[PDB]
Amino acid sequence: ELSFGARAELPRIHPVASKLLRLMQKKETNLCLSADVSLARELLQLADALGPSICMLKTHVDILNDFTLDVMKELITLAKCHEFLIFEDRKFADIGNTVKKQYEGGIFKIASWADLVNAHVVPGSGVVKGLQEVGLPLHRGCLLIAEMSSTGSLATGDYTRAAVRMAEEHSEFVVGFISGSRVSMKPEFLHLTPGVQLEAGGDNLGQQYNSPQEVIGKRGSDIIIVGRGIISAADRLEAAEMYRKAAWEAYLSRLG
Amino acid sequence: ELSFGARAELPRIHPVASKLLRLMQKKETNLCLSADVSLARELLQLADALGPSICMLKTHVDILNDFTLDVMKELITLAKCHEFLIFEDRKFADIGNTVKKQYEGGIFKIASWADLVNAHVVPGSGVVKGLQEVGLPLHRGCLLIAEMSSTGSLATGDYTRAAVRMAEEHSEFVVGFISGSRVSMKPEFLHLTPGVQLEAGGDNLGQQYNSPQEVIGKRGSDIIIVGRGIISAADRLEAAEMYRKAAWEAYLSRLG
Ligand SMILES: O=c1cnn([C@@H]2O[C@H](COP(=O)(O)O)[C@@H](O)[C@H]2O)c(=O)[nH]1
Ligand SMILES: O=c1cnn([C@@H]2O[C@H](COP(=O)(O)O)[C@@H](O)[C@H]2O)c(=O)[nH]1
Ligand code: PRO
Ligand code: PRO
Ligand code: PRO
Ligand code: PRO
Repeated sequence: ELSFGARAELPRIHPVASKLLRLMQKKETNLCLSADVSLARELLQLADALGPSICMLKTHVDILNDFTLDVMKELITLAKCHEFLIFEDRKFADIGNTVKKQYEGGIFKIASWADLVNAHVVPGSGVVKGLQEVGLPLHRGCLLIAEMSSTGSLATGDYTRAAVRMAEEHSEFVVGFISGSRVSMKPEFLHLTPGVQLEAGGDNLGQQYNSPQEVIGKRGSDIIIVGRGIISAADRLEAAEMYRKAAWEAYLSRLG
Repeated sequence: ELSFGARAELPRIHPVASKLLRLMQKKETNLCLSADVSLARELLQLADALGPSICMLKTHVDILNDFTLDVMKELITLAKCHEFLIFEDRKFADIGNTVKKQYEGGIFKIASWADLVNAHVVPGSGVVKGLQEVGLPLHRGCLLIAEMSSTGSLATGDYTRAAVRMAEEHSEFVVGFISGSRVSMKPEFLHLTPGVQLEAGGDNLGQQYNSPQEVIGKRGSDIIIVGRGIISAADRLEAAEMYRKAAWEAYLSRLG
């Protein structure tokens, strides 16, 4: 096993993955904030205050009540300042011809501001081929959804294996996975894991939690994605620091 | 097998399914236009001209360059005038807590104007439970994606069976399927089939076509979803009429 900083230099590394791994190493953070808020001002105030603590900020811009492209310009300023990537959690999941338009166009123009997006693999590899027609020229990366943290997830078994093959066959655009554990043996691929809280439990709509120590340390993932464990806390900066320290130490202990 | 008009009266029919089946019977149409355009004016001019020929208009509002809620008000006026349902093809595919916000909120406020939406079943039944928290109070319906028409689709076998069970267990909100064929034996559920053209072939991003006669007549589906076979034709009204007549006659011949 290689450090994040060494993985950033692997021959086949994608440039977006390399940038991410280098800032993870520099800042001692493998935390992705899931900025699940409906107000632009709250999104930007969280990005500014928590920026030093995170490697990545994950958006759902289709839940912002006051989205504009100017908001995303301001988010990019903060991402550049504090050094984190922007990941729009759009879960593209249509045929290739449709997802290319959903990625480039409409009101959101996702490809213009998102370093990373993700896709479900259920449509077959055309979903990746459609996204990459927009994302390759714009030097973007994509994450494939190999597993989900929710109760009754069908992203298991042969479905998960199909995601790894699709990633490993589109490695010029696909930089890794959303997964609950390491699913690829290739160190060039990132593993990002949602369904993370310090305490046991879940929500009332199928979300299930595991700890940073479990998912980074035992399950071999790279990055934790944390929403409500931070966002619902009173002091979101201290909460982010607790999650950062948990994920970072779990990584160091597994690296040995 | 029952006619559309008789299915509209089944004991367990959902009100949105009943409204749809009654207007299908009245208008002799089982065609859903896939209005895959980027301009509001083109969307509205297609809705007005083709409204009499269709049972449903399927949107991707995240591809409109000039989306506003006023555009959707104008679309509703046309839907009421010509008698068709509005189906936003959003393919919700997140955990329940996230999809409820994506359905109700953000810029699009999908639940405020869409009679129907669809969901992938990959997250497990929490995706339906989250949508239904918004959609049940608003008297909306949902379609579950049981199959996809694209090359390499993983919506097969046990995945398709899981979609049918999830639909049949959330029948107060789920009104049917996106599928390539009949997948439920319960006549209360609608089957809508994309990947339809009169001529053989596909696109260069994994789309595959079958004919209206094949999918309605042989494969037992209810409604054809047609995008480019209409949208790319010079005369979209004549193209819509050719698809309507094809799908309607295939239905009548199987009913016998
Ligand atoms: O398998 C999952 C589970 N959750 N999420 C996303 O990660 C965040 C989890 O939020 P939470 O920490 O508040 O539960 C939410 O934005 C959710 O859409 C995923 O991408 N995949
Ligand atoms: O399995 C599929 C295939 N296509 N679509 C959608 O139906 C339309 C198919 O368009 P087409 O007729 O132009 O190929 C597009 O909007 C596409 O997103 C689905 O919902 N499911
Ligand atoms: O010096 C560094 O940060 C990188 C890490 C691995 C080797 N070079
Ligand atoms: O299970 C619960 O409800 C709380 C909230 C998530 C962590 N523990
Ligand atoms: O009269 C009608 O239109 C409906 C159809 C089935 C029986 N009643
Ligand atoms: O296969 C093709 O390219 C054309 C367009 C769809 C139907 N036939």
